[PDB]
Amino acid sequence: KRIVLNAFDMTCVSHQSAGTWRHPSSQAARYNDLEYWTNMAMELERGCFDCLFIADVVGVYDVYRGSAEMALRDADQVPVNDPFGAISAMAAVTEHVGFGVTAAITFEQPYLLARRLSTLDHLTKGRVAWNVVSSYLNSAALNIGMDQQLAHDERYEMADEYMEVMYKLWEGSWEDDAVKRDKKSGVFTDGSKVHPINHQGKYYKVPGFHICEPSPQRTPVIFQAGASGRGSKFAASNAEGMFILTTSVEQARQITTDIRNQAEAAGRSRDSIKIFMLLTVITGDSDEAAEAKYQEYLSYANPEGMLALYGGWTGIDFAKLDPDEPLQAMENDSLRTTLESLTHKKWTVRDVIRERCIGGLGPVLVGGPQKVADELERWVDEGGVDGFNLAYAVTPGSVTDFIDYIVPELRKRGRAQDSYKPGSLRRKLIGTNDGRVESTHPAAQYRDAYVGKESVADRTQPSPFA
Repeated sequence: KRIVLNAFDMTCVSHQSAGTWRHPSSQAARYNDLEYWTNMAMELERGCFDCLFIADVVGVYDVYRGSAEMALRDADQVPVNDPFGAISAMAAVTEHVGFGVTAAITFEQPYLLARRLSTLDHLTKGRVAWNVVSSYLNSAALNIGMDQQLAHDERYEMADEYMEVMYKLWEGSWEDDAVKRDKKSGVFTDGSKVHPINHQGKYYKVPGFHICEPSPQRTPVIFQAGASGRGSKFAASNAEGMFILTTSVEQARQITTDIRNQAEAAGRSRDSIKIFMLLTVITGDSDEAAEAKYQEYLSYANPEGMLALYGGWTGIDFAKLDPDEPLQAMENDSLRTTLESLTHKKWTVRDVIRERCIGGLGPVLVGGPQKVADELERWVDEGGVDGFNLAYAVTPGSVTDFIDYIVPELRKRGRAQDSYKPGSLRRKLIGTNDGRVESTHPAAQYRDAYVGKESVADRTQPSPFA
């Protein structure tokens, strides 16, 4: 069973690690240079990585110390550029790697997001994934605006209808044989095979038809973050790739068993969702070299940068806490228990935060090729995940080191591909032969669902000019 390898990045400087952009090897500060992204995409194909997963936010981390100042000083997800920006340049110099693009449903109308994602599916020729998020950082709401007549109790009913609209536009609005592109007959599209979706739900009214012709995948690969409670049903119904945060192999066994139970509960197969976990790998020729590289990175750590990120991630303002108390005495159950699973307690909170300047809230794996490859196989086979969203401490070295030191060992163990399967990203990852959604995927119910329903031609009046 092949391990899926993804690079996790974001159009910003400090993503999952604080202060390590200061390292002489890091080009994190080039997030705003086109050459960083095109070099990254080409380097991913040298190692046959499946996908570049680009995160995004539109709010700032202003919880720690009550301001965004510490986040600005260590560039902790600010500044952040639009992750759609460099996709076409990266697709131009690559053939096979996919691009996961994060876009929130909170602020952008579905009709317009549908066109922006369809446009990327055209230009990349079927290599885009949509990471579906619901923005949560508070300054985004304040700076962009949210409609206050919407009950947040109903966010997932809202999110369901949002996706319904997207799936109708992408799958149902144009039939497969609408487009003719026929220079001799002069018919570009047959308007009797284009259909207004006539959507009118509780939250969205979209009467018209999609303004884009069918793209190679139609619906981009759906990526979603793992979630609990009500959000776990939303994720299990729609996700083709699910991005999870797990801190131990033991906890992963339950998370991935639960997700695949929820997939079946939604009418899908246990293997319909590919599960990717956050992981940071520091490696080298030996365990000793990997460890010295780890400590070298940590010497650049900015603990106040990781406290800004923690503040936004958990809501806890560490300026209210005590740096010298031991971890085991931390008040908050949820963070104390996750920090304890992440470290190997009697160390002060200060000592833990410094170590956590690499890895964020995800596990960190340090070792030479054997120890690293061993644990990667343990997460996949024992933990039940399908692969990894590999976060960086330094970039691009984190990806380059993985390719140089780990990929040859994974290939020798038969776990990593040494060439690409042809076709769309969905064909590569999910395996449908046409690169379209599985018939059990909720998008598939709009496929051909407007055949014989109202078309654009149905409204055409006579004309003396005809």
